[PDB]
Amino acid sequence: GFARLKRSLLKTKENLGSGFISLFRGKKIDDDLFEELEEQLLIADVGVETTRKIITNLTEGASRKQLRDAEALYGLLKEEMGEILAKVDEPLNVEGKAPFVILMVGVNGVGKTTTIGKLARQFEQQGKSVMLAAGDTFRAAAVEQLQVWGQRNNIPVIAQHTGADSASVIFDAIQAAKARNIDVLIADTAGRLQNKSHLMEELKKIVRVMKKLDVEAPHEVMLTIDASTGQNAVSQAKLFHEAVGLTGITLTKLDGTAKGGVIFSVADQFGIPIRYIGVGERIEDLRPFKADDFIEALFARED
Amino acid sequence: GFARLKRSLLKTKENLGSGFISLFRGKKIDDDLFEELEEQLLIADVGVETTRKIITNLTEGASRKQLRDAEALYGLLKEEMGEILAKVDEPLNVEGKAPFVILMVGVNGVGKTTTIGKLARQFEQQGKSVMLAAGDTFRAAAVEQLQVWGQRNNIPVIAQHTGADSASVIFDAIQAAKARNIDVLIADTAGRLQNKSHLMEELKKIVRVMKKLDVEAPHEVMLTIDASTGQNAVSQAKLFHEAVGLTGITLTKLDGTAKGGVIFSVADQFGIPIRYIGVGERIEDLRPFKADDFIEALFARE
Ligand SMILES: COC(=O)c1cccc2[nH]ccc12
Ligand SMILES: COC(=O)c1cccc2[nH]ccc12
Ligand SMILES: COC(=O)c1cccc2[nH]ccc12
Ligand SMILES: COC(=O)c1cccc2[nH]ccc12
Ligand SMILES: [N+]
Ligand SMILES: [N+]
Ligand code: NA
Repeated sequence: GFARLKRSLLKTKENLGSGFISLFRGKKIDDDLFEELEEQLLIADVGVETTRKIITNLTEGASRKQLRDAEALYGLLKEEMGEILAKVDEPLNVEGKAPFVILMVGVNGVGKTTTIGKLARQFEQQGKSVMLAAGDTFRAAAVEQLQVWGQRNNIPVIAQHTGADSASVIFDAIQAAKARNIDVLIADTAGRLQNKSHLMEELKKIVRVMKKLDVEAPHEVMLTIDASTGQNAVSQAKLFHEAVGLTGITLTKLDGTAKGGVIFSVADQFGIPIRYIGVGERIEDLRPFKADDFIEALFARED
Repeated sequence: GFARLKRSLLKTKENLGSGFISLFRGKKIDDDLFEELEEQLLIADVGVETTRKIITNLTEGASRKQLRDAEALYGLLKEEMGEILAKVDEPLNVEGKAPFVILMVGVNGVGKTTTIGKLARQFEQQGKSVMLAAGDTFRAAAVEQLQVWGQRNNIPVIAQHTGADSASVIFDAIQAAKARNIDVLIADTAGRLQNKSHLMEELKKIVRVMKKLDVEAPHEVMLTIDASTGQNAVSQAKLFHEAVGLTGITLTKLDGTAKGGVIFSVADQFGIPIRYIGVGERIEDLRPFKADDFIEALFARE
């Protein structure tokens, strides 16, 4: 519930949300204050451009409202930062397709594989049938890990030999899922970053091949990024958004990091819906993102 | 988006907003349709006159564009109902007064006392000093409760003996608030249901006595009404508005009632800013009313 969400964000709340209260207590609204607040936002990984927007809007709103007390900045900041997250607060709906195809993109080692498993279990718990495609075809250990997980959870995993063509594996998986009236297909992909131009090509190849079987596929292109990696997450988002058309973002490992500010940078810089946030180890701790619950937990205060 | 507001509005969305979607599915635009729509608005507690206005504008707007599929009324209805709420979209500003005096009026048992406490905590979290006046002077248990609350929250509460003259308590509270550099004074009042002319004269007396200390007081005359009381909320607004001039409204208990559509009747009939809506038990759940947020949650497909 909500109480677990608050507890999971305590390290980010040191600096953001309720963490602002001690910064404002008894201060004057002046440049020294906005400079300290700028610094605190940047340290939290909110990012130069998004921080500049927040500070600018706050400065203007403070003047317009003729505020006297720095404590009164808290509500204006909660509105400003809430608005950033509200603009990307569109939940993923996987209903009504045969299969709904999720193309999972992102670097290796940011919770991409974990997210695939948790989403698969959530959809199954909802009464949907799920299939996986082991599209990261040149990493033999990762394929075998998806297969073993599929074998442990009674979920089919389509896979070919090491070095198979990723687009062919995923083509075969869509074909299989359509014939078995599978509700949701979740397709892994390679996450090696060196060749940006290569990445755009392998992903564009995957998408084109998909569309030979279903012009609507992929129905979702989901990036996974790790919030504890700070601005590396922002740069990955930039890379994959320019590389392929993203329609959804999952941000993992929000719990236990003081770098939870990166969600605001991702929301503001890209405007792509944030579908899920990972706030713990449990299957259900991959939460459908709710901007309002998120903001309330971050800004929760009991004074 | 707006997941928490959608849930607080779940019962209201059965009849309004997204609840229109099933009503229009696959229908043609004709008299039967507008009749079905009028019925659903009335069931949603939008009120006879406000419903007639909506249906009128919708009809003519539908003929002009020669619309045929009832599905196309949805966007027009969202505009019409959004315009109604946008007219009372104006957040309360309490800055710059010494003190800013809020006179809290309404009947007992509609969230008036809860609203006082939530506002007080919000203003103190904003860096303001707050004081309360226990003006509901013949209800000894209500007064003592307010005092105990003030003691728990380190907020002063001005009170006199049971049966004291409410105008005297509030006069003394303004005097104390001015001496103590209080930023916001929130004055409770009686909300007993019998002898409504009696209560109205008491309120006018309170206002006249306040003005002995500050002719701008009360800076806000706030009605509290409970959305679960449906059209009784509208009749309460009319009564209190006629006796003293309301300047703001707080509509409580939107969560869990199917009659949240009464907000449109309140907005349309009086044109008084709705400052706050109560959408849950938390201090933060007394939310500043933002009309576009409310419409989006109501009319959202998802
Ligand atoms: C909870 O962690 C997982 O879901 C998981 C762990 C190890 C391998 C996995 N492969 C897919 C999900 C998964
Ligand atoms: C076996 O055929 C495939 O896996 C395949 C892969 C990529 C494009 C394709 N087009 C037809 C089959 C096919
Ligand atoms: C925050 O809740 C209240 O406003 C409240 C709860 C219980 C008793 C109260 N008395 C005044 C406010 C109040
Ligand atoms: C205790 O209240 C007063 O002293 C009082 C009440 C109503 C009108 C008043 N005018 C001057 C004092 C006063
Ligand atoms: N009172
Ligand atoms: N009293
Ligand atoms: Na959302």
